[PDB]
Amino acid sequence: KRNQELAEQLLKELPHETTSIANLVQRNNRDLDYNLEQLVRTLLQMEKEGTHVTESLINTLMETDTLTPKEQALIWPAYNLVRQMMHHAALHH
Amino acid sequence: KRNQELAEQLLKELPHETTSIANLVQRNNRDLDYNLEQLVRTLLQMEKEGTHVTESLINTLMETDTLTPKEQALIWPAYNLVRQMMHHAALHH
Amino acid sequence: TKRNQELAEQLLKELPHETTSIANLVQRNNRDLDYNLEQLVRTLLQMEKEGTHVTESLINTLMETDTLTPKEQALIWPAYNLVRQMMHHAALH
Amino acid sequence: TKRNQELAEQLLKELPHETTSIANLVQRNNRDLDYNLEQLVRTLLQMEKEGTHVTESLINTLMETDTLTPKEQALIWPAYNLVRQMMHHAAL
Amino acid sequence: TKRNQELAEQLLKELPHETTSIANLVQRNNRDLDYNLEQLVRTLLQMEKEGTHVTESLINTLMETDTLTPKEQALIWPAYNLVRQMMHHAALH
Amino acid sequence: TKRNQELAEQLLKELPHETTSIANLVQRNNRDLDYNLEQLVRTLLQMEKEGTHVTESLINTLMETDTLTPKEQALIWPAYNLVRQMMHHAAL
Repeated sequence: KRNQELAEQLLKELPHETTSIANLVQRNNRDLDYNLEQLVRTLLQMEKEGTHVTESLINTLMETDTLTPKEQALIWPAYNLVRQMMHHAALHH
Repeated sequence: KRNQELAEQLLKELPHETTSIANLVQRNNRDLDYNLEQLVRTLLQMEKEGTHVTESLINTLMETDTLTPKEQALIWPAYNLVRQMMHHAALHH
Repeated sequence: TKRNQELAEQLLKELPHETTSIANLVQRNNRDLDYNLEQLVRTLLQMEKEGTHVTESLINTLMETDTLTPKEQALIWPAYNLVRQMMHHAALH
Repeated sequence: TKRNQELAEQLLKELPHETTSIANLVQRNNRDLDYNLEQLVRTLLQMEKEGTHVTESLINTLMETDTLTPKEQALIWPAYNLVRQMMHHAAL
Repeated sequence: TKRNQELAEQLLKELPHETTSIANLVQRNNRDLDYNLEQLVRTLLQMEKEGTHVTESLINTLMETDTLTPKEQALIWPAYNLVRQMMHHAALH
Repeated sequence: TKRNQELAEQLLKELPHETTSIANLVQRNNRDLDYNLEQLVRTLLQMEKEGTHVTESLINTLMETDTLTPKEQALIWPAYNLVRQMMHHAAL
């Protein structure tokens, strides 16, 4: 009933093509980068409030089921980056 | 050890602020819009290949555990939109 | 006269940018889904506020015995997932 | 827990502004009318460009035949009026 | 002379846009995580290709008895999740 | 299942281009050197603007005191050379 040609025509008119594997990786990188920046901000909010961010704090946050699986996947990279940022801010010039 | 002031300063230097509730909704809308467009494309790929997209096809795709939970959440809105698009493409002028 | 044709040709260049018909059908469908999702999210948070904890089993019971409309049932899981994210986000911060 | 209730109460204040259901039905209908009007205006100007002069009689003939969809027939006169305004506005 | 100062002031306006130090630390950390994640994803797909099906229990066993490096263990779950998405995406399409 | 293996084999061909580990260590080190060089160049020009003329003797004094980090000391001469080129290039 011309249904196949209609579909073929709609597919050309659709804004974005079907996502490549390369585009799935890029999209997943952006999502990890977004979630990592929120975790970094959460950990620095704790540091600002007077809860010092240490390996032991991260271990206790992990033991306590506080964090989503996506957060638990990124909590160590967030920890590493927070430490780098705290050390960078410490040095003069 | 000036750790709180360091954290307070880093938080001002961070590109994006902590995400509002409004921004969580906007971000969730963009993710639903992205996943809906991919589902619409998958269903139209089926229509192009000669698998007619009907309420019964969607029921069978749902019975068979083929789709992720996020896909199952959007398969009916994708179905509705595919039907609208197929009907819009059918009419002359 | 060909004056009329040139006037029309000039007006066609000056017309505001127009989304294609299919692209506008998608955008319009996204806005409608986003609006209906935000109402459901509000309804579920109203339940939580009043002391009815929003859980997978509450959603199952509301769906059994037809307490939700078919339009609600279409979006109830995305609404549920977003409410859970929001309750977790509020618990931090 | 009382914590869950207060969290929900706080989230309800933080939720983006929501148009009431009736107000949103109007707004949505305005957007759709504006979109369909601008398509019809473009279609009528495409005809003018191709050498079909856009007149009251052309609109009557398009209506008397089922050449237009119901949605188009609803907006064809406002599209006609606007096309005439635009043709008059052009090259004053 | 104040010639030297004005020359410097002019050069400072002409210098390419510079990301702030903290923003560059984030960007650099994202690139490193993205690179290491893509290597792990490749390693896991190589296993799948060779006939070792990539499952939650395989990841658990590789993590127990220290078969993965600490740097691998840091990203193994995000790699796992992405491999699962990619295998599901390839099954459609 | 043989299906899983072929899917993986196909995904491996579709994966974005990956620099080898050694090549990526070089590229990453180049980006970091380029970034830290441009910061030092900016710092030296900020000094020139403020009235501290940038000379070989100033760089020697900055080095002889532990005023610079190890990363800065590694790049201070290339930053100096580039600042001198830029000051000479400006107002030829």
